Amino acid sequence: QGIDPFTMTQTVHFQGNPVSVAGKLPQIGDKAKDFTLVAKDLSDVALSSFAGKRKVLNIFPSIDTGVCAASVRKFNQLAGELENTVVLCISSDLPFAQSRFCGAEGLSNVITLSTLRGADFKQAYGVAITEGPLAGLTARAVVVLDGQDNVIYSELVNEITTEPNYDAALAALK
Amino acid sequence: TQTVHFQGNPVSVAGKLPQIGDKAKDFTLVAKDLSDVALSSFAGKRKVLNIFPSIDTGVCAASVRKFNQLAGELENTVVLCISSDLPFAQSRFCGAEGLSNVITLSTLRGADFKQAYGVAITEGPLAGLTARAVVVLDGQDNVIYSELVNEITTEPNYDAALAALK
Repeated sequence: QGIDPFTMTQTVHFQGNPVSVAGKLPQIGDKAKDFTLVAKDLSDVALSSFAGKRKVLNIFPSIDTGVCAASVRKFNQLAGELENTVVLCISSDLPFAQSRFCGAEGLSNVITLSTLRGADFKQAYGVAITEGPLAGLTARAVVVLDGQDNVIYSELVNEITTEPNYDAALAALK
Repeated sequence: TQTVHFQGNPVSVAGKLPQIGDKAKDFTLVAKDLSDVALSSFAGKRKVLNIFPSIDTGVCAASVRKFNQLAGELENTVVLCISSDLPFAQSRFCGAEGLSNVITLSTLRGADFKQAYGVAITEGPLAGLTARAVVVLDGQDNVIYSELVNEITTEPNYDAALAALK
Protein backbone atom coordinates (compact mmCIF):
# COMPACT_ATOMS: atom_id res chain seq x y z
CA GLN A 1 0.00 0.00 0.00
CA GLY A 2 1.00 3.62 -0.71
CA ILE A 3 -0.44 5.18 2.49
CA ASP A 4 0.63 5.46 6.17
CA PRO A 5 -1.60 3.51 8.62
CA PHE A 6 0.58 4.57 11.62
CA THR A 7 0.02 8.34 11.23
CA MET A 8 -2.66 8.98 13.90
CA THR A 9 -5.82 10.92 12.91
CA GLN A 10 -5.56 14.68 13.48
CA THR A 11 -6.36 15.75 17.02
CA VAL A 12 -6.18 19.23 18.55
CA HIS A 13 -6.60 20.32 22.15
CA PHE A 14 -9.15 22.74 23.65
CA GLN A 15 -9.81 23.24 27.43
CA GLY A 16 -7.38 20.33 28.06
CA ASN A 17 -9.53 18.00 25.88
CA PRO A 18 -8.62 16.06 22.67
CA VAL A 19 -10.73 17.22 19.68
CA SER A 20 -10.88 15.44 16.27
CA VAL A 21 -10.12 17.42 13.07
CA ALA A 22 -11.27 15.90 9.74
CA GLY A 23 -8.90 15.23 6.84
CA LYS A 24 -5.19 15.96 6.57
CA LEU A 25 -3.43 19.30 6.54
CA PRO A 26 -1.44 19.65 3.24
CA GLN A 27 2.30 19.01 3.82
CA ILE A 28 5.46 20.56 2.24
CA GLY A 29 5.67 19.58 -1.44
CA ASP A 30 1.90 19.03 -1.85
CA LYS A 31 0.00 20.99 -4.48
CA ALA A 32 -2.62 23.13 -2.67
CA LYS A 33 -6.21 22.51 -3.70
CA ASP A 34 -8.17 25.39 -5.31
CA PHE A 35 -10.76 26.97 -3.04
CA THR A 36 -13.42 29.67 -3.01
CA LEU A 37 -14.16 31.69 0.12
CA VAL A 38 -16.17 34.85 1.04
CA ALA A 39 -14.60 38.35 1.38
CA LYS A 40 -15.76 41.29 3.63
CA ASP A 41 -18.11 42.60 0.85
CA LEU A 42 -19.75 39.09 0.47
CA SER A 43 -18.07 38.46 -2.94
CA ASP A 44 -16.52 35.03 -3.74
CA VAL A 45 -12.67 34.94 -3.83
CA ALA A 46 -10.88 31.95 -5.45
CA LEU A 47 -7.30 30.86 -4.53
CA SER A 48 -6.59 31.12 -8.34
CA SER A 49 -7.31 34.93 -8.12
CA PHE A 50 -3.85 35.21 -6.39
CA ALA A 51 -1.93 33.39 -9.22
CA GLY A 52 1.86 33.97 -9.07
CA LYS A 53 1.81 35.45 -5.52
CA ARG A 54 2.98 33.64 -2.37
CA LYS A 55 0.04 33.03 0.01
CA VAL A 56 -0.07 32.79 3.78
CA LEU A 57 -3.24 30.88 4.80
CA ASN A 58 -3.65 31.87 8.45
CA ILE A 59 -6.54 29.71 9.65
CA PHE A 60 -8.40 30.36 12.91
CA PRO A 61 -11.38 28.94 14.87
CA SER A 62 -12.47 32.60 15.33
CA ILE A 63 -10.99 36.05 14.71
CA ASP A 64 -14.02 37.80 16.30
CA THR A 65 -12.22 39.49 19.25
CA GLY A 66 -11.66 42.95 20.75
CA VAL A 67 -8.27 41.88 22.19
CA CYS A 68 -5.43 39.86 20.65
CA ALA A 69 -1.77 38.97 21.18
CA ALA A 70 0.69 41.40 19.43
CA SER A 71 2.43 38.33 17.83
CA VAL A 72 -0.78 37.46 15.84
CA ARG A 73 -0.86 40.98 14.36
CA LYS A 74 2.95 41.25 13.96
CA PHE A 75 3.09 38.00 11.88
CA ASN A 76 0.28 39.16 9.54
CA GLN A 77 1.93 42.60 9.19
CA LEU A 78 5.43 41.23 8.45
CA ALA A 79 4.17 38.56 5.98
CA GLY A 80 1.94 41.12 4.18
CA GLU A 81 4.93 43.53 3.86
CA LEU A 82 7.01 40.89 1.99
CA GLU A 83 7.22 41.22 -1.79
CA ASN A 84 4.65 39.36 -3.93
CA THR A 85 2.77 38.02 -0.87
CA VAL A 86 -0.84 37.98 0.30
CA VAL A 87 -2.05 36.95 3.81
CA LEU A 88 -5.48 35.30 3.89
CA CYS A 89 -6.95 35.19 7.43
CA ILE A 90 -9.54 32.45 7.20
CA SER A 91 -12.22 31.52 9.77
CA SER A 92 -15.87 30.39 10.07
CA ASP A 93 -16.86 33.90 11.33
CA LEU A 94 -19.24 35.60 8.90
CA PRO A 95 -17.73 38.59 6.94
CA PHE A 96 -19.75 40.92 9.29
CA ALA A 97 -17.65 39.68 12.30
CA GLN A 98 -14.24 39.34 10.56
CA SER A 99 -13.81 43.08 9.86
CA ARG A 100 -13.22 43.71 13.60
CA PHE A 101 -10.25 41.31 13.70
CA CYS A 102 -7.78 42.70 16.08
CA GLY A 103 -4.98 40.92 14.11
CA ALA A 104 -5.90 41.82 10.44
CA GLU A 105 -7.76 45.19 10.23
CA GLY A 106 -5.88 47.99 8.42
CA LEU A 107 -2.94 45.78 7.38
CA SER A 108 -1.47 45.93 3.84
CA ASN A 109 -2.01 42.73 1.80
CA VAL A 110 -4.00 41.04 4.63
CA ILE A 111 -7.50 39.84 3.50
CA THR A 112 -10.12 38.16 5.75
CA LEU A 113 -12.05 35.25 4.20
CA SER A 114 -15.09 33.40 5.54
CA THR A 115 -16.11 29.75 5.37
CA LEU A 116 -19.74 31.06 4.79
CA ARG A 117 -19.29 29.69 1.18
CA GLY A 118 -18.12 27.00 1.26
CA ALA A 119 -17.08 24.14 3.62
CA ASP A 120 -15.35 22.08 0.82
CA PHE A 121 -12.24 24.14 1.76
CA LYS A 122 -12.34 22.80 5.38
CA GLN A 123 -12.15 19.13 4.20
CA ALA A 124 -9.66 19.88 1.37
CA TYR A 125 -7.32 21.63 3.87
CA GLY A 126 -7.89 19.23 6.81
CA VAL A 127 -9.06 21.96 9.21
CA ALA A 128 -12.71 20.96 10.03
CA ILE A 129 -13.37 20.60 13.81
CA THR A 130 -15.92 17.74 14.08
CA GLU A 131 -16.31 17.23 17.89
CA GLY A 132 -17.16 19.14 21.06
CA PRO A 133 -18.42 22.74 21.43
CA LEU A 134 -16.10 23.86 18.55
CA ALA A 135 -17.67 21.40 15.97
CA GLY A 136 -18.41 23.32 12.75
CA LEU A 137 -15.45 25.70 13.22
CA THR A 138 -11.95 25.48 11.60
CA ALA A 139 -8.90 24.36 13.64
CA ARG A 140 -5.88 26.70 14.15
CA ALA A 141 -3.39 26.23 11.28
CA VAL A 142 -0.85 27.95 9.05
CA VAL A 143 -0.29 26.86 5.39
CA VAL A 144 2.21 28.84 3.27
CA LEU A 145 2.07 28.44 -0.54
CA ASP A 146 4.72 29.54 -3.09
CA GLY A 147 3.89 31.37 -6.36
CA GLN A 148 2.84 28.02 -7.98
CA ASP A 149 0.51 26.87 -5.06
CA ASN A 150 3.06 24.32 -3.73
CA VAL A 151 3.03 24.00 0.11
CA ILE A 152 6.31 25.44 1.53
CA TYR A 153 5.16 25.45 5.22
CA SER A 154 2.35 23.62 7.04
CA GLU A 155 1.42 23.50 10.77
CA LEU A 156 -1.69 22.24 12.56
CA VAL A 157 -1.41 23.65 16.08
CA ASN A 158 -1.71 20.90 18.81
CA GLU A 159 -3.58 23.21 21.24
CA ILE A 160 -6.12 25.67 19.70
CA THR A 161 -5.19 28.74 21.87
CA THR A 162 -1.47 28.15 21.13
CA GLU A 163 0.36 30.27 18.55
CA PRO A 164 1.83 28.57 15.43
CA ASN A 165 5.53 28.81 14.63
CA TYR A 166 5.48 32.31 13.04
CA ASP A 167 9.31 32.43 12.66
CA ALA A 168 9.27 29.14 10.69
CA ALA A 169 6.38 30.34 8.46
CA LEU A 170 8.29 33.59 7.65
CA ALA A 171 11.58 31.66 7.13
CA ALA A 172 9.84 29.58 4.42
CA LEU A 173 9.20 32.84 2.48
CA LYS A 174 12.86 34.07 2.65
CA THR B 1 -38.14 27.68 -4.39
CA GLN B 2 -39.56 30.93 -2.92
CA THR B 3 -38.43 34.35 -4.25
CA VAL B 4 -37.63 37.25 -1.88
CA HIS B 5 -35.60 40.44 -2.43
CA PHE B 6 -32.67 42.33 -0.92
CA GLN B 7 -33.10 46.09 -1.61
CA GLY B 8 -35.10 45.03 -4.70
CA ASN B 9 -32.47 42.47 -5.87
CA PRO B 10 -34.08 39.00 -6.35
CA VAL B 11 -33.05 36.37 -3.77
CA SER B 12 -33.89 32.66 -4.12
CA VAL B 13 -34.99 30.86 -0.91
CA ALA B 14 -35.05 27.02 -0.69
CA GLY B 15 -37.74 24.98 1.09
CA LYS B 16 -41.25 25.95 2.20
CA LEU B 17 -41.86 28.30 5.13
CA PRO B 18 -44.22 26.41 7.55
CA GLN B 19 -47.82 27.72 7.27
CA ILE B 20 -50.48 28.08 10.04
CA GLY B 21 -51.64 24.64 11.26
CA ASP B 22 -48.36 22.82 10.41
CA LYS B 23 -46.32 20.89 12.97
CA ALA B 24 -42.91 22.58 13.08
CA LYS B 25 -39.96 20.23 12.53
CA ASP B 26 -37.59 19.71 15.49
CA PHE B 27 -34.16 21.43 15.35
CA THR B 28 -30.95 21.61 17.43
CA LEU B 29 -29.05 24.91 17.16
CA VAL B 30 -26.05 26.50 18.95
CA ALA B 31 -26.48 28.84 21.98
CA LYS B 32 -24.18 31.73 23.10
CA ASP B 33 -22.00 29.42 25.28
CA LEU B 34 -21.59 26.93 22.34
CA SER B 35 -24.07 24.45 23.96
CA ASP B 36 -26.65 22.67 21.76
CA VAL B 37 -30.28 23.73 22.22
CA ALA B 38 -33.17 21.65 20.85
CA LEU B 39 -36.69 22.95 20.05
CA SER B 40 -38.04 20.02 22.13
CA SER B 41 -36.38 21.62 25.27
CA PHE B 42 -39.12 24.35 25.15
CA ALA B 43 -42.04 21.82 25.26
CA GLY B 44 -45.29 23.43 26.47
CA LYS B 45 -44.02 27.03 25.95
CA ARG B 46 -44.98 29.18 22.94
CA LYS B 47 -42.01 30.02 20.68
CA VAL B 48 -41.30 33.02 18.52
CA LEU B 49 -38.76 32.00 15.86
CA ASN B 50 -37.32 35.40 14.83
CA ILE B 51 -35.11 34.52 11.82
CA PHE B 52 -32.59 37.03 10.44
CA PRO B 53 -29.92 37.08 7.66
CA SER B 54 -27.69 38.65 10.39
CA ILE B 55 -28.10 40.01 13.94
CA ASP B 56 -24.47 41.21 14.02
CA THR B 57 -25.15 45.00 14.26
CA GLY B 58 -24.32 47.91 16.55
CA VAL B 59 -27.44 49.84 15.48
CA CYS B 60 -30.98 48.48 15.07
CA ALA B 61 -34.60 49.71 14.98
CA ALA B 62 -36.49 50.14 18.29
CA SER B 63 -39.35 48.00 16.80
CA VAL B 64 -37.03 44.90 16.58
CA ARG B 65 -36.15 45.19 20.27
CA LYS B 66 -39.68 46.11 21.52
CA PHE B 67 -41.17 43.03 19.74
CA ASN B 68 -38.57 40.63 21.27
CA GLN B 69 -38.96 42.28 24.73
CA LEU B 70 -42.81 42.20 24.59
CA ALA B 71 -43.05 38.60 23.27
CA GLY B 72 -40.34 37.47 25.75
CA GLU B 73 -42.19 39.20 28.63
CA LEU B 74 -45.41 37.17 28.02
CA GLU B 75 -45.85 34.15 30.35
CA ASN B 76 -44.92 30.66 28.87
CA THR B 77 -43.26 32.35 25.81
CA VAL B 78 -39.64 32.23 24.63
CA VAL B 79 -38.13 34.20 21.71
CA LEU B 80 -35.51 32.38 19.62
CA CYS B 81 -33.43 34.80 17.55
CA ILE B 82 -31.93 32.62 14.81
CA SER B 83 -29.22 33.45 12.23
CA SER B 84 -26.11 32.01 10.52
CA ASP B 85 -23.85 34.41 12.58
CA LEU B 86 -21.51 32.51 14.87
CA PRO B 87 -22.48 32.57 18.62
CA PHE B 88 -19.46 34.94 19.17
CA ALA B 89 -21.21 37.65 17.04
CA GLN B 90 -24.82 37.05 18.26
CA SER B 91 -24.23 38.66 21.72
CA ARG B 92 -23.91 42.18 20.17
CA PHE B 93 -27.55 42.14 18.94
CA CYS B 94 -29.42 45.13 20.39
CA GLY B 95 -32.69 43.28 19.59
CA ALA B 96 -31.77 40.36 21.93
CA GLU B 97 -29.02 41.46 24.42
CA GLY B 98 -30.16 41.62 28.07
CA LEU B 99 -33.78 40.61 27.34
CA SER B 100 -35.68 38.09 29.51
CA ASN B 101 -36.69 34.85 27.67
CA VAL B 102 -34.92 35.98 24.45
CA ILE B 103 -32.10 33.71 23.36
CA THR B 104 -29.86 33.67 20.32
CA LEU B 105 -29.34 30.47 18.33
CA SER B 106 -26.72 29.87 15.57
CA THR B 107 -26.85 27.48 12.55
CA LEU B 108 -23.09 26.72 13.23
CA ARG B 109 -24.54 23.20 13.86
CA GLY B 110 -27.95 21.80 12.87
CA ALA B 111 -27.93 23.85 9.58
CA ASP B 112 -30.58 21.51 7.98
CA PHE B 113 -32.96 23.78 10.02
CA LYS B 114 -32.61 26.37 7.15
CA GLN B 115 -34.08 24.08 4.41
CA ALA B 116 -36.60 22.52 6.89
CA TYR B 117 -38.05 26.01 7.64
CA GLY B 118 -37.89 27.39 4.09
CA VAL B 119 -35.43 30.21 4.97
CA ALA B 120 -32.28 28.83 3.24
CA ILE B 121 -30.65 31.30 0.82
CA THR B 122 -28.80 28.94 -1.66
CA GLU B 123 -27.47 31.24 -4.45
CA GLY B 124 -26.02 34.78 -4.84
CA PRO B 125 -24.17 37.02 -2.30
CA LEU B 126 -26.45 36.08 0.62
CA ALA B 127 -26.02 32.31 -0.05
CA GLY B 128 -25.36 30.46 3.24
CA LEU B 129 -27.49 32.90 5.29
CA THR B 130 -31.14 32.65 6.28
CA ALA B 131 -33.84 34.92 4.80
CA ARG B 132 -35.89 37.24 7.08
CA ALA B 133 -38.92 35.49 8.65
CA VAL B 134 -41.03 35.14 11.79
CA VAL B 135 -42.60 31.78 12.68
CA VAL B 136 -44.79 31.60 15.83
CA LEU B 137 -45.29 28.19 17.49
CA ASP B 138 -47.72 27.18 20.27
CA GLY B 139 -47.02 24.74 23.19
CA GLN B 140 -47.26 21.65 20.92
CA ASP B 141 -45.05 23.11 18.08
CA ASN B 142 -48.10 23.93 15.89
CA VAL B 143 -47.62 27.05 13.71
CA ILE B 144 -49.97 29.89 14.76
CA TYR B 145 -48.28 32.63 12.63
CA SER B 146 -45.67 32.70 9.81
CA GLU B 147 -44.34 35.43 7.51
CA LEU B 148 -41.43 35.34 5.04
CA VAL B 149 -40.77 39.02 4.21
CA ASN B 150 -40.70 39.76 0.45
CA GLU B 151 -38.10 42.48 1.03
CA ILE B 152 -35.37 41.31 3.50
CA THR B 153 -34.78 44.99 4.58
CA THR B 154 -38.43 45.36 5.83
CA GLU B 155 -39.62 44.18 9.24
CA PRO B 156 -42.25 41.42 9.64
CA ASN B 157 -45.70 42.30 10.96
CA TYR B 158 -44.88 42.40 14.73
CA ASP B 159 -48.42 43.50 15.69
CA ALA B 160 -49.86 40.42 13.89
CA ALA B 161 -47.25 38.04 15.44
CA LEU B 162 -48.15 39.39 18.94
CA ALA B 163 -51.89 39.16 18.15
CA ALA B 164 -51.44 35.43 17.38
CA LEU B 165 -50.09 34.95 20.97
CA LYS B 166 -52.99 36.82 22.69
